[PDB]
Amino acid sequence: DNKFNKELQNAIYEILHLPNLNEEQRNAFFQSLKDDPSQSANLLAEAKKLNDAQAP
Amino acid sequence: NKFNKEFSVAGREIITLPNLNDPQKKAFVMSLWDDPSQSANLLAEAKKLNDAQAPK
Repeated sequence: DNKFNKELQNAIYEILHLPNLNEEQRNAFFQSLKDDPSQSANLLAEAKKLNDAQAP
Repeated sequence: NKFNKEFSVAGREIITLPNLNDPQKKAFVMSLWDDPSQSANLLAEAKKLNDAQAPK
């Protein structure tokens, strides 16, 4: 099934857009995605929770 | 240092090309993700495409 690649591309693309991450946080999410791409939906939700809590 | 800097910088430059559409931005970002050493060629290609899709 395509859910795996589809979910991985979504996580990479959205984390790239999250405005309230810093570069070290963004790159840490990117490296986790490379290390375990099966976790991409959870990593996206971590990144988005984190991005929302860091909003101005 | 940063094992993801070349992807992160080029990906940020891809998505800000205002005349590319969403499927195009997504395809260059996934090419960079898989092949960050091609970042300068992929950016050149993305920029060429962007300016060919401007109204002028």
